[PDB]
Amino acid sequence: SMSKLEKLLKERGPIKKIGVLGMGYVGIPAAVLFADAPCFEKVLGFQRNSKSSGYKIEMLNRGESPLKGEEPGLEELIGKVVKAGKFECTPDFSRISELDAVTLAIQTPFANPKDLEPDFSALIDGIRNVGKYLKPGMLVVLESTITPGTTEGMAKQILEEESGLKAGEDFALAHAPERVMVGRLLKNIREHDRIVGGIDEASTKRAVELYSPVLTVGQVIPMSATAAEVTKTAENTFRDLQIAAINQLALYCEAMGINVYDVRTGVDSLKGEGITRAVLWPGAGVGGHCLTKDTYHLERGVKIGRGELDYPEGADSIYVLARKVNDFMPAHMYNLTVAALERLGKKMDGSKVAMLGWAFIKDSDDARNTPSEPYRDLCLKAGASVMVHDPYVVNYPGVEISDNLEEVVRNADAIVVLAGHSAYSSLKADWAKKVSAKANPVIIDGRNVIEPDEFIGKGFVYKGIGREGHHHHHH
Amino acid sequence: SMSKLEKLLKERGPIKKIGVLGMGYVGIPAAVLFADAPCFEKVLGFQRNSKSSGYKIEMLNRGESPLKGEEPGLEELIGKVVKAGKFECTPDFSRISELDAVTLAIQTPFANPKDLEPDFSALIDGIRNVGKYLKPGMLVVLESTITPGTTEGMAKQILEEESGLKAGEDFALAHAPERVMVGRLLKNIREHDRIVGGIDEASTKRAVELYSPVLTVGQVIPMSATAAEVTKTAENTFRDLQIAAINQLALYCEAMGINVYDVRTGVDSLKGEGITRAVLWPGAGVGGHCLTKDTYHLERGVKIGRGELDYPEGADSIYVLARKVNDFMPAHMYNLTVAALERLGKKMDGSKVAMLGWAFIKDSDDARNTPSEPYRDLCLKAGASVMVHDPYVVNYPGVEISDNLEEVVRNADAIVVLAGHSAYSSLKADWAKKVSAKANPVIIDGRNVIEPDEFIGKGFVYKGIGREGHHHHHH
Repeated sequence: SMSKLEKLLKERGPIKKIGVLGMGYVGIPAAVLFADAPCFEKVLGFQRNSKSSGYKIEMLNRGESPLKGEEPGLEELIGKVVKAGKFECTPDFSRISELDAVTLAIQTPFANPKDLEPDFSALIDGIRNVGKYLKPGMLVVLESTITPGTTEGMAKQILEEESGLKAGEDFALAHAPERVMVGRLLKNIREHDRIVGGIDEASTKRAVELYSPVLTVGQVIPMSATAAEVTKTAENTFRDLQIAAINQLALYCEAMGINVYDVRTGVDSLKGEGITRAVLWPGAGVGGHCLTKDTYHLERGVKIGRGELDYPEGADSIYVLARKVNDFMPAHMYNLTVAALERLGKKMDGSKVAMLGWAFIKDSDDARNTPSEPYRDLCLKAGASVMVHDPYVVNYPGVEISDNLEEVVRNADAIVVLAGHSAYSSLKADWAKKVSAKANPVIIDGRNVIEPDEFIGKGFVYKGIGREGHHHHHH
Repeated sequence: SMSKLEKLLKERGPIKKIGVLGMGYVGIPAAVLFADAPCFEKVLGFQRNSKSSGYKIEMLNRGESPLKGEEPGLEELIGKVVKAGKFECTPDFSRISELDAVTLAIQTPFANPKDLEPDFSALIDGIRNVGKYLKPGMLVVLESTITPGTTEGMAKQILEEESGLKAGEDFALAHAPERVMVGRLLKNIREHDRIVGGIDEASTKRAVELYSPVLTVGQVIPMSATAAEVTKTAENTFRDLQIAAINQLALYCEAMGINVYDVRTGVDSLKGEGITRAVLWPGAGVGGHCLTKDTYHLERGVKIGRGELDYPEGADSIYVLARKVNDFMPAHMYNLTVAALERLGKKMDGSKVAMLGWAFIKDSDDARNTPSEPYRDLCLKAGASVMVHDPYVVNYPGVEISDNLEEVVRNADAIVVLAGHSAYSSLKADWAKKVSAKANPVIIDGRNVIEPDEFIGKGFVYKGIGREGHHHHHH
């Protein structure tokens, strides 16, 4: 026998009419990709006539991207689709009642780099609106990043509050997280696998049907709604633990006086699917939101659903431990620099520190949740002047970034490399010795961009993360 | 500006006469690979008349090997090298004196009762013999698997006490471990990159020369001796950690009623390199020597030297807590089997358990530290009777294992799978149901070989590591 949802869905036929709420970095390529598909009729992108965002309706309704910025193929694609009557931007949210599938791709901000919980108000709004206008036989996919259990929890509860209908009876609900990078938007979508999880089999197939058409090389990875949200968190939690594994090897190697890079490359010689080890690079910390928060969401997720967990006792989980080792890396950089100044008898209080790197990703502009900030704070509290350099980061809240190397390195007692920028990989000992003066300048390298022998030979007191065996060198 | 050792070395010239001590599974291929390398002149292999092993002298000198057929080039390699007069086995250790380099490739087997350190007695006997006949400018290489700190610690003390000369001044000292397996000896040594670590740069470079000519495809990875020793522990540690990682996610997935394998395939859709999370497979536990013991070696290792470890306050080494996750899995298997009997109103006591699988690798004959042992022990204490099956493992000490599945499974309350043997992947629901007799027989899967729906539909009560969402199945 067929269940109630299955009847309704086969009774709808296929998906012809798609709606995308959230006209930002992620919902625009989505809506437009949906619309560029042969087998779909219209897609409606929903955007309220805000004084902040109303201009998106007119920019988009004419084939133009409201964003920053160039994003290869994007402007072009929107144009392609606006012309054919297959894409329209609207503030009329009561449309939605006319759709087969509705998707929510609303940005999920964060107040301050305020620890764990992003702000969801914009998203919950989208969901209320969906619920207000939701009809039986509709497919609703949450595409925003959400914390495990949101689909089966609140998202379901408000969607059912608003409509009087039941998820998995009157309508389908799924989650399809969008793993995506600005710059490579359209084709990352196109080219890699999409995770798709409904609250039931009926909902996951209805979604497979949504996402299949947009893919050229990517496949859909079908699963449950919760399994999908946990996949987002787990992918970050695991990369985090990989980083914390080598950071810890780095610390172990320093105490043993050996080079972590040689141990790393020995480990790395083990190749093969299910064999590798997949060893990452050690460094001066971990920045971003995902890598620094997703284990807490996975752990909160275990807690919120009150399923029965057995685990060794009541302690910390390796993931939490990974968070803490990774979090310690800035203070470790600092102990290194204090140690380096000590070899000369030089304090900190009233030292100049030239910090090289605010962003934490090589040749990039995001300093969000930067390991550089906890480091700056330790230097400032201990009594040092600090000047900061980064050739990409433009304007950061209440901290001065100079683009002028040299202005930054002038009179510096210590030069501290926190970001693996290309510019720092071309930093020559000669120049740094001559612009900082001093007589023994200190250089602390947290990103494997300094060749130690060049600097040591130049009068520098060198330290490097995980370095032998370099750190107790003669000057 | 040349060092003393460097001079002796340039004055001795290129390596021409090589010695291998340890005519065992590894030292015979090694010695015999060296002797085949044009560029080397003559290799000596060193054997006592250990009544028991005395014979190898004469066997080898006719051109023959030991037990079980190897890389069926081994005997032909010996024949070739012996015929060309480039290899000879001798009981006369005094001839170490005649050599440019000597290698210690002595089985470091034990044990016998296992853990925590190997039985180095034969190894240390060899080093003594080496020390005893050591001459200035010779190179000594540890090829046997050792623990961090052995080369710079006891290996050199013995070498130094016996000879009365100094390592890194009078003679060169290195560590070149191999990862090798029987049946694959010749190509492992040739195609596997070879970690070679000297106690100083001079010994490293001398040792690279010893090993470059037998590599064909493999490459030499040069580092410090101590870094070499750490490399092998780090490879097991990092693997052990990847296992504790998924095992852990499996516990979390159980709590959330979701499938670990969907999470895992989701995660694994991120493709490397430097990107892959290289996700392994969760299970009933970790066995072996290396994987279970190495991280205790790193731990001790971090503390043997002069050097301060900077680590966050309170702590727990990530690796130490990997060992505990993985040590827990037998107890987790046990809780799942108890839980499955609860569903029926049965208790471990008085119930019969059929252990399918005593080895821990899919189709292996070895149960060195089987996670099946602590599991078997939990059942026996709770008052259950136990029958153990395994197609391969014969003669476990003080523990009786059986060939025939039927007798093991007949009348059993719980069927519990701990090795992924192929026999268990072919296990069909009907058969286990009837042989167990029962009505609602219990099957618990530690190795992802049992298809849940087949067994659930046939009346079973099912549990598998990290299984949804199959474990709360109506039966």
